[PDB]
Amino acid sequence: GSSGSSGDPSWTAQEEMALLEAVMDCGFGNWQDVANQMCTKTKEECEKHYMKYFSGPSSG
Repeated sequence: GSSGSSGDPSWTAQEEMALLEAVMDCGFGNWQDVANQMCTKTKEECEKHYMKYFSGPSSG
């Protein structure tokens, strides 16, 4: 029950949405394909970050 209200001094609002879209457009594990719209960062960061907030206990 959350849209995605949480900024970051590193990532941006666009990156967040882009991360999901790619994750749903391509699929999980395809850090490579996802890097397409996430190019803004390293496929490695797109993963850790994802599991950070999305796959996290509390907003963060």
